[PDB]
Amino acid sequence: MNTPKEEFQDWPIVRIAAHLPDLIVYGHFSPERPFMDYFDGVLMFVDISGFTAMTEKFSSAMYMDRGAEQLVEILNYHISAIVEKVLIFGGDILKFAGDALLALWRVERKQLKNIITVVIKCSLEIHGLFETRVKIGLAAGHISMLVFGDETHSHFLVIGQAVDDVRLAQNMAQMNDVILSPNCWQLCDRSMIEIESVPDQRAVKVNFLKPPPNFNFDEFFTKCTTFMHYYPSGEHKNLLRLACTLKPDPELEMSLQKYVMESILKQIDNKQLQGYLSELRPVTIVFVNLMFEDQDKAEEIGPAIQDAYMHITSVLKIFQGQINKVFMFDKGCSFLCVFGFPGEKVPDELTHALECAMDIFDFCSQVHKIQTVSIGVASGIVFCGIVGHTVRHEYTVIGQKVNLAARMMMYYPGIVTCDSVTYNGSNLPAYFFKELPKKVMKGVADSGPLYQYWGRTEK
Repeated sequence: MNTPKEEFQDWPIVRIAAHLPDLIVYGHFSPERPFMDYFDGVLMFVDISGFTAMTEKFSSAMYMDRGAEQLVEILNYHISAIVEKVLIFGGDILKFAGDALLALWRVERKQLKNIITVVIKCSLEIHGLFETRVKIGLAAGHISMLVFGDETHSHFLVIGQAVDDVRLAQNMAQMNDVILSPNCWQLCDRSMIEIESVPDQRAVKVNFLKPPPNFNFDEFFTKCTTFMHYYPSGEHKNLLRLACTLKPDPELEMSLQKYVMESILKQIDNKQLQGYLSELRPVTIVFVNLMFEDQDKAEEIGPAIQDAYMHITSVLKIFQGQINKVFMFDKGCSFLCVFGFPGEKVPDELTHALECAMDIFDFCSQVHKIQTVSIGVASGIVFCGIVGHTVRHEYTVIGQKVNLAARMMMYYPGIVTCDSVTYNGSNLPAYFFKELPKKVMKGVADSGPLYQYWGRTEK
């Protein structure tokens, strides 16, 4: 009696799970919104802006109309390597957002110390990939999770001091650096490492991982796997993710698909070509920032984000805008919204982005606990595609206009701002805008004139 090999692990549910972290895939939580949960862990933030900066290189005519294809190929080659390191070291890639990868090692509190060592080693091996670059911030401590959305769509955020800390840490780093948050440094095993102080900060820089003379990392890591719920093991020790082993389960797939864009699900269902979403396309970015007095307290900010989300989604529906990403910044929550800019009725479409931005601004400004709303609007060619590893990847939009809208919302807080392409293209009367002072914006290559969208009336 024969014993044929299994092969089939390519079900729709498995394909969907590539686009999500274990936090969600194995989360099994209520479908009430907002939903909040609380745990501890170690966070890694890998700035890959040095890679995403290649949108400019691949815009050249030299690439003969295959710039998007070449860009996705070379990005996925390098990012895949980073992903594999994270996954092999036991981490959960949470999101590809803000030209960074955010990863989590969720553990009980007593194990933070040893898991930090695992994460430092991982960080150093990541840098080791690109010798002949990236910046890494590490944090540890209390983490909160927020899931928000409606009956068809779901999003999540992780929130809290450790989340604030991990982006602050990475922001202090130079290329090739690993920076620890103050709490990470307080919680770590100091015998493992040599650090130096970072001027005007309580964060530290890892100079070396130099363990004690009898230390054996492989045996240490094996001990640490006791605390890693989903580390692939036994029969499945050859897999990068346990999620590769998911079987059909209609209830679970119904819940997981809500996190994934419909055009992605179309590809997953083999109803559109696998390369259709890798493209340089003209869009309008509407980047919405919501600031809160207490950005670490899920209990306060979670209802506000849910209420904002319900309104945002309703306004986007009217114009098939999409939410590409939601992620945290230092004082609040950012929504990266995307509109088609096909240019079949240029004044009409850019007018719509602007009107949607103002609607969102007006509504979110009256949501309890939202202290400041800021919206940046930029229009132009952007790279779109599914970026990451076969087993862990996400649809992403990258480019100078994404970065411009992001910076506008931070350097011109409390208002709706637009670039020159958007202003000019709208054909709206000029008195609906205000020409703004020029600001030198970190990371922005000469913005052109910027404008406030003042709106229809003098007021």
